[PDB]
Amino acid sequence: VVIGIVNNTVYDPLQPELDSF
Amino acid sequence: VVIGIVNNTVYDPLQPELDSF
Ligand SMILES: *[C@@H]1O[C@H](CO)[C@@H](O[C@@H]2O[C@H](CO)[C@@H](O)[C@H](O)[C@H]2NC(C)=O)[C@H](O)[C@H]1NC(C)=O
Ligand SMILES: *[C@@H]1O[C@H](CO)[C@@H](O[C@@H]2O[C@H](CO)[C@@H](O)[C@H](O)[C@H]2NC(C)=O)[C@H](O)[C@H]1NC(C)=O
Ligand SMILES: *[C@@H]1O[C@H](CO)[C@@H](O)[C@H](O)[C@H]1NC(C)=O
Ligand SMILES: *[C@@H]1O[C@H](CO)[C@@H](O)[C@H](O)[C@H]1NC(C)=O
Repeated sequence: VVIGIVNNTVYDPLQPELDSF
Repeated sequence: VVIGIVNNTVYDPLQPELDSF
């Protein structure tokens, strides 16, 4: 529904921590 | 690079929970 959008990967800080657990 | 700085243990809220898990 948004116009002029782009694609890029946002980083979750919890994701590397929980993956390291 | 900052001036007038001090040292204190800033606290992650994830760290106790993930360490308990
Ligand atoms: C941004 O990401 C979306 C989601 O991956 C892309 O949409 C998909 O594009 C592929 C390739 O054309 C299609 O096979 C999928 O069916 C599309 N999905 C949807 C929900 O439309 C989109 O093309 C990407 N845009 C850019 C500019 O990279
Ligand atoms: C604040 O903390 C930093 C990091 O531990 C201290 O810097 C270290 O101090 C020791 C002791 O003099 C040195 O052996 C290290 O080489 C220092 N490390 C760095 C990266 O500089 C700093 O002294 C502390 N400051 C105060 C006021 O407590
Ligand atoms: C910017 O304008 C061009 C046409 O010159 C168009 O193709 C493009 O989709 C526009 N992009 C945005 C973000 O408005
Ligand atoms: C405050 O002033 C004193 C001199 O009166 C100086 O020695 C000290 O480093 C200064 N501290 C800060 C944080 O500016």
